[PDB]
Amino acid sequence: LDTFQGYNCYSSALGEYAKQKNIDQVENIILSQWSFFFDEEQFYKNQWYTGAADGPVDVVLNEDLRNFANIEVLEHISSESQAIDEGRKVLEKHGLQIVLMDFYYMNSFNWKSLSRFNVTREHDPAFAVLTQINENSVHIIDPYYHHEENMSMEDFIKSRNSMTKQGKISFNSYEIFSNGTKKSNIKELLYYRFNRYLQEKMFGKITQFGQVVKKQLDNKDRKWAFTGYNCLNSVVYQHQNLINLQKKFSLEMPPNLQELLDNWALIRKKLFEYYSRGSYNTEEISNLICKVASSEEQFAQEVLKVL
Repeated sequence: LDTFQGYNCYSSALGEYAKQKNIDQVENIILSQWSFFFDEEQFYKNQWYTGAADGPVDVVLNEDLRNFANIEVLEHISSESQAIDEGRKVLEKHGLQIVLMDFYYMNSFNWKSLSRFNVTREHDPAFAVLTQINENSVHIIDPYYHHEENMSMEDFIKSRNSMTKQGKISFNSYEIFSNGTKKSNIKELLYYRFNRYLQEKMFGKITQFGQVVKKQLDNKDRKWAFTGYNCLNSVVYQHQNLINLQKKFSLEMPPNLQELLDNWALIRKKLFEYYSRGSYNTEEISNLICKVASSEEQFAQEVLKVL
């Protein structure tokens, strides 16, 4: 499908809704995001430990939407008794509902496309856009993986009341609400993001990630490298989103943005090859990560000068 990518599952679903429903500011606020996080405690629990933002809900993006556009994302929790009824209300009014779903019941990405046939089923939370409720089935879009699927009403309910690695889903839905919006120019959005990036030393978290990778030289459990590969797609998307902004608004950018994207793509490739091919190149992957950290710090400083 040709769905709004965003930079993660949450921002994808928000931007897809906002695009289809013609809600102003949301898309540009998502596409202008510039962030990196690392959590060493999440690393050793093999939870989602790095990338653009923590999840499943991107609280920093919710703060940005509130601060820049006065847009609130309201969390609706429901019971099995009311969840579908409320769904039918939301569909017959707005046409779409953003739902939290157990990805275990969603076949969004084909791992066989990357020659990975041992497709481990995991109870992870993800965001879908509900488009149709029938008697014995529903239709949902996964805008992050550009996938649609039809799901039995039984499986849809299971996916929305499921215990996951990140806690129990309770028919959670997300409403994009605004009682008095505001307009932000794309330069203002980027200026704030890149100032915040440097002030919070988010480049420093790339260094920390690289240091922890270095120390996995004796770790027989390579699951961290698979988790990392998936986590870092969010950073690649942010890089591509900024290139797409540069084109659209004819912005002044430092000249090595494509080079930075290519570096992140190479890091992802080496992490996936390490996970699956059983190489002993944790030092190589560590050095690429620590190098891109320095380059991202310089890039962020240069953006503020030329923007």
